[PDB]
Amino acid sequence: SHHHHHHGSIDFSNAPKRLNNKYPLSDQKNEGGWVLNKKASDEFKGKKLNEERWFPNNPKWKGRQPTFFAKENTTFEDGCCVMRTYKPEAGSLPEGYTHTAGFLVSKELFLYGYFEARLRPNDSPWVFGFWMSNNERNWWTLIDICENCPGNPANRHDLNSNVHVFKAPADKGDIKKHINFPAKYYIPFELQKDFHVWGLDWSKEYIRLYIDGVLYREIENKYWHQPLRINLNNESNKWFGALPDDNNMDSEYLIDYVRVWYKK
Ligand SMILES: [Ca+2]
Ligand SMILES: [Cl-]
Repeated sequence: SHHHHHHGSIDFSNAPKRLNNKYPLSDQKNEGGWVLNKKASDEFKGKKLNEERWFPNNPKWKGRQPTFFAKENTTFEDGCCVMRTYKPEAGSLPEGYTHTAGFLVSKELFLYGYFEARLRPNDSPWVFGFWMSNNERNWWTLIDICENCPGNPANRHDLNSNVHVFKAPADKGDIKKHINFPAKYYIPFELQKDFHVWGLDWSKEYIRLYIDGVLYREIENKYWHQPLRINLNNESNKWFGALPDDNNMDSEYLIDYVRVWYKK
């Protein structure tokens, strides 16, 4: 029912005001005792990718057909990482692929902390994503902080969330079949119009998901105790109606920053 079901609406009347760029938007006074991770955080200034911090594509996933991840689709302009979608000449991509999109993967691994990103969605039928994942030694889990396609006009007022356990050994959940727990919420604004701030407070006890500083989901952390990498990308997905449109593929997915904090 997650295609139709808005569990609730998200109220922004009491959303926190921006006071500083040093702590999470949901905790601007730092009641949680955060320290900024200066290795992993990226304000995306300048003109070139920091390839010491990020892989320029996804070395382990070519992409969901028909969209193929490519390095050239990611540039850096006006203090933002900019991801675009292209359609190369016919026959240029491997079989089944027709368009290209950007993808960045963190070289650092993380387990627990605060993770925040300021994103301006692309107004095109490509899912835009800020998420975390690891598939390692028969343990494969994923936290889908942001996986949305407001570029499909039918999804403009949706805010999705999901967490996945693709596989887990006997002592870490004993999961042999993929399981996930999606939930959608209603937001009063069209998502693709402006920048918005996605936040994740990830602890051994809970996964807490925030939008523009407002808590909108709490999950009991029963399975997500595996170190994960940060992923930023565009991709195709028929479930969101996110299939290429040659007459609407000129938009830009903008990432202003990615910030990471640790405790103590
Ligand atoms: Ca920036
Ligand atoms: Cl902001």
